[PDB]
Amino acid sequence: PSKSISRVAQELSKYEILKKLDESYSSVYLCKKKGEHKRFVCKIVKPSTFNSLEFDVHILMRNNPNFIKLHNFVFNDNGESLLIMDYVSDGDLFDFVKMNDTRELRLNEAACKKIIITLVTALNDLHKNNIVHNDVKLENLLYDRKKKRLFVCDYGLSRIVGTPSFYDGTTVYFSPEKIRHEAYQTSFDWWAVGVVAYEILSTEYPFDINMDAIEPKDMLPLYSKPLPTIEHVSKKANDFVRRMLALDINSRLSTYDEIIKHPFLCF
Amino acid sequence: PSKSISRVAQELSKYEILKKLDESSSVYLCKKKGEHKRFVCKIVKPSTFNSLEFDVHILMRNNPNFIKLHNFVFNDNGESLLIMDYVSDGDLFDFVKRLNEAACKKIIITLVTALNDLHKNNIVHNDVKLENLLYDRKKKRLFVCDYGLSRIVGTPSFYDGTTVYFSPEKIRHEAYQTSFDWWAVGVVAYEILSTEYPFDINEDNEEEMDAIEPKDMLPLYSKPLPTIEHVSKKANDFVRRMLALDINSRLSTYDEIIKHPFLC
Ligand SMILES: Nc1ncnc2c1ncn2[C@@H]1O[C@H](COP(=O)(O)O)[C@@H](O)[C@H]1O
Ligand SMILES: Nc1ncnc2c1ncn2[C@@H]1O[C@H](COP(=O)(O)O)[C@@H](O)[C@H]1O
Repeated sequence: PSKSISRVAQELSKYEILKKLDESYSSVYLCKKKGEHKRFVCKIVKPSTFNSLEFDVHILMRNNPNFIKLHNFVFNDNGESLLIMDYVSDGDLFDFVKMNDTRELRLNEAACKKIIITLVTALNDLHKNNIVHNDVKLENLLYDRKKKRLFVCDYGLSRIVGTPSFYDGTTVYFSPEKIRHEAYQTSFDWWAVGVVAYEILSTEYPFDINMDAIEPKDMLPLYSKPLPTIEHVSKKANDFVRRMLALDINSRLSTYDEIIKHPFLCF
Repeated sequence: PSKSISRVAQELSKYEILKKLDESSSVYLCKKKGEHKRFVCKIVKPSTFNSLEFDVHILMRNNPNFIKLHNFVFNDNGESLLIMDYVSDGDLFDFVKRLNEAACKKIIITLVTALNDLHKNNIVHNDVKLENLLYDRKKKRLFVCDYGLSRIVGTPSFYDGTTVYFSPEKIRHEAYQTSFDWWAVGVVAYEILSTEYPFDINEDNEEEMDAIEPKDMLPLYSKPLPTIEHVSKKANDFVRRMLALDINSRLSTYDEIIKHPFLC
């Protein structure tokens, strides 16, 4: 009606920037409507860098409590594009394993079990759409010890199942198959889940590294070495991460059903 | 900073609605301040937008046979907007209601190539038809349009789109797959080469085309395809194999299709 256009300019003119939240293709800011309380997150993406599938993940998972609702989104071919989303938490799983722990953050085995069940279930829900998250890692799993609610975030590297893969994302989370340029598949996400599970359970990275120069093929020798036992977690928890990170996919929990039926995740 | 919001709002404020484009989602012709180039602004109803429509636009940005998207505004509690190129005042349907074989061969090669490029993303258009193929008669240029029913390969299917373009496999509720698009291409190819619908129903009787159930298409595919009189034997062989009921007798893949003598 031509009021829509100016309403878009009117609505998205209410938002005011409070701070920069992140540390690049994108930058994330704390936002707020003038005179209104609720805090949002406004993500500004550079021109000619947007992964259109990031929009789909928000929409497809709108009704899943472990994904982040998208309130507004403006894409411009010849400029910046905006995503205005909920602010869900100040913390993430990396905060609970990092070396600088001034706030006495810890995740015991029970907390890891619950997080992993939620993560696996949430990623499975996404996978029903034949989309993979493709950058699952501690920094993209928001969590705080008051809500204790897990939010999967940053769908900017999401991909359609079956398409040719390339070396996007974080190398040290690459599955053997992604290193070998196999098509995007759910097993990519499940391997990253395995690394996350090892990290929150042990507070250490599974494989033998200290790193800007680490390359995908450098990971393969490391995957061939024994996975260290996590000393102070259960035998079931150890058996879980071993089978999550088996080099041979034919010995690995590489599917939803395999993962969710393992003793560790059962009660 | 906040300057980015101002600029983002500013860019979209340059567009002005000129007129609506139907007597029938609503599509409008739009103009931009400082451009003679026209655009198409498509306002989609809240709650019913297929997110993948946006992806097809973006993924096919550099393909000349898809429509370029310039802006997209989404509001979870409002109306969403797509601002895209205005490419043509008509489509292959309007244009068929006298294409010679050579002209049809070019259109088919272009369409098959364009759709193959889309299929590299494991996306299927899923509503290929004459009315969704815009055609600039001046430049003989083809544009695939209306990605509102696009789907990802391997997801379960339902009876969306246009029944009379449904493949045997879509009628049988197989998962979405490239062959859905290729069957529709076969119908398009038959239509432009012959000016007629291949199967034994009155395509000018609207009520009947709209009412026919998917299951009732399958007996029609059993019948032999009428020969197209004044086109090549190669052309006739092409449409015959594009629309073979038995998929083992059908050109159901890009490599199969593009290697047929008619397209060589
Ligand atoms: N919905 C959100 N709510 C709260 N913090 C967020 C949110 N999204 C991103 N952040 C923070 O901003 C950082 C960079 O954004 P991103 O990588 O896109 O998640 C994240 O690692 C979080 O620290
Ligand atoms: N770029 C365009 N140029 C001219 N007519 C269009 C254009 N886009 C859409 N239309 C008309 O609007 C319908 C649907 O809009 P669309 O979203 O572009 O598929 C088409 O089937 C045409 O009738």
